[PDB]
Amino acid sequence: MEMEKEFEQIDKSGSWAAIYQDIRHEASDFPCRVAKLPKNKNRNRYRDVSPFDHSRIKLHQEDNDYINASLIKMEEAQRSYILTQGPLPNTCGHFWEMVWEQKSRGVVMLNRVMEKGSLKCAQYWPQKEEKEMIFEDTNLKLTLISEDIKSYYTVRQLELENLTTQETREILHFHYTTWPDFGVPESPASFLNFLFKVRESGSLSPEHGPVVVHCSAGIGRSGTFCLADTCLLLMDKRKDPSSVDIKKVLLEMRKFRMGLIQTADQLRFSYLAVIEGAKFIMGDSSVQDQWKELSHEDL
Ligand SMILES: CC(C)(O)CCOc1ccc2cc(O)c(N3CC(=O)NS3(=O)=O)c(F)c2c1
Ligand SMILES: [Cl-]
Ligand SMILES: [Cl-]
Ligand code: NA
Repeated sequence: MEMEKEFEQIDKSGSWAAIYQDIRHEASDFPCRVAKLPKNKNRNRYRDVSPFDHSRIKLHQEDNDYINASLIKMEEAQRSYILTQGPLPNTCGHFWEMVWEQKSRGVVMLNRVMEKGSLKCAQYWPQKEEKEMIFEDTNLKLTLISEDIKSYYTVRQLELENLTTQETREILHFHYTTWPDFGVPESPASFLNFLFKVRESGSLSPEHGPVVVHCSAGIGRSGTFCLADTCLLLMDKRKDPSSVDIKKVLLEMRKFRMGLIQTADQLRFSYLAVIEGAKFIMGDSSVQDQWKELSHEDL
């Protein structure tokens, strides 16, 4: 593939940092006026990570519609994602309000609550069936229904209830627990095994609202996940691996949220994941079982 040839050339010349810096230099800069309003200071986890105004998710409330969340609409791939920061103690109600209003079926969490000795995300979902969470400010209730615990990720089935109408929805929560802050997954196989677990759930399908993807800031790990998924979907459309330009796809995504993919090694890993995933897209369905084995998800 042209993607494989490009990877080989960058590796041989040792120019991942330069390629990655080129992307940062060419990336879109759009205003984030709402994110920077004084009233929204305590709704942002990081001073330097904000949603662009043009693509921010608006909460459907009159008081304050702001959440640090972006709609990434990949027009050619025909898939949308919401990328958001790890909720703060005061924005967990907003987070589930967004999930409800945007009709999302899945939440993909790529971080842990504590990383490198600091708190990176609130405990925004219940870990025990009998201890449900009630978000009084947004009139929502959230109950853990079941979970499937694997070695490096956990899938949870949640029930989200609109307390105003008593309507309920199933939310699937995919928690990747071994992807370090500013780091990469253990292998392409472990990443792809997890990505296709998300896909198989239906959470990425167009009948539902956009999947909500987050890490701590919602850009490094979240960007890597969504770049790989979109590239594999583009390749699927006409079964043509050489028709995917990873750097171009990443620049397109960065029109919708700043800073997606935060290290040169996350960019390199993205290539690895797409190159390996291409084996499945191009017709070797058996490689999915191989990824499951190589991921050691039982062990
Ligand atoms: C957009 C810009 C100009 O580059 C400024 C980026 O400023 C920041 C500030 C704090 C961060 C904290 C994170 O934990 C983080 N993560 C690393 C990962 O791999 N995933 S992440 O959770 O998104 C970030 F990327 C951050 C980026
Ligand atoms: Cl740690
Ligand atoms: Cl970490
Ligand atoms: Na190869």
